[PDB]
Amino acid sequence: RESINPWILTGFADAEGSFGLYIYNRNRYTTRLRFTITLHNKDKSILENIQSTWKVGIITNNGDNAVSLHVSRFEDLKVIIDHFEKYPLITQKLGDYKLFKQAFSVMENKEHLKENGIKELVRIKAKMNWGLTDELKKAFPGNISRERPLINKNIPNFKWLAGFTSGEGHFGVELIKNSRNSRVHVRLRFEIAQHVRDKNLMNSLITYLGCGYIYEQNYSERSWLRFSVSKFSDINDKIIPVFQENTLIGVKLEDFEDWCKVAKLIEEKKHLTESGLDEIKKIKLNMNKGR
DNA sequence: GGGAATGGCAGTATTCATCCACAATG
DNA sequence: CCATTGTGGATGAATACTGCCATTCC
Ligand SMILES: [Ca+2]
Ligand SMILES: [Ca+2]
Repeated sequence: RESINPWILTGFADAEGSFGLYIYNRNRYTTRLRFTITLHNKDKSILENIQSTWKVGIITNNGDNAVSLHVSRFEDLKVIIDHFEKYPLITQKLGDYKLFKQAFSVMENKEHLKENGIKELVRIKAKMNWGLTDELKKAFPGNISRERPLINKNIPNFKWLAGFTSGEGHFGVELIKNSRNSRVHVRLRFEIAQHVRDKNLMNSLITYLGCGYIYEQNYSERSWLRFSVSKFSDINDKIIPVFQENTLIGVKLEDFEDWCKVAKLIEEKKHLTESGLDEIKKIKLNMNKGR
């Protein structure tokens, strides 16, 4: 139950944190400010480590297979705000944080208890996440601006990347089938997935790491990006050294370790033998979704 | 003591992680 | 022919994010 490096924490928050402002009609209006991280059960240790680092927030069972860290206590939200002022987000979520902070200022002056303050908060919430609800849209009609200044920041350091990869990353051992034979070959893959809205950040991964490609997929109004590396030299020389030096967190750390085992076997060309390929096929079976 | 704050979850939509096919390349 | 590398395909659930009653407290 250790504590997490602050920049790793910011990286993970950029990946899977959420800043919320919630307004519902009571009988007037109730207003709540909340930071939330929702993860699969297997990574409850992450939430505990985050909790151990901030000394705020509650950890709750969320359904059958998920757990959540909730921070709603107003005094405790100060702790969060101060962290992200010293170690700032760099994805578009930073915009949500800014609005989160602006709403915090309104409530600190107790102005959410007056009608004029509510109208300010509604304007803020309109630009946050999924925006206003239909209750709010009906109660406050017209086109409330959803527009928001676009965030354009570089990756601060590798500690941030390790936190962000701990959330959005993928370390895969792939068995390549061909058509004229039945023997399979091994290929290692590193991937990072993200919505198109952070296209500039994703493209910078190529330069920042020194390898890889950016691919886009599109399904109706759905689209996302994929930073992808396959060339073994780059994976062995440019990806593995980075995460060995900057440690991952959660279950995905164990995936990276098994990933490196396979890489060492490929490096020693033991994967072209049959005792080696067998051990690799075993390691593949028990990592990622197989674990 | 009534409402404001916070706890304590369950719910919903999708942005992710993931396993995979097949073509291209030397 | 073999081994590596490239370009995404396609999936479904782990996320992001939200809704609301219960409890605290002041
Ligand atoms: Ca994310
Ligand atoms: Ca994740």
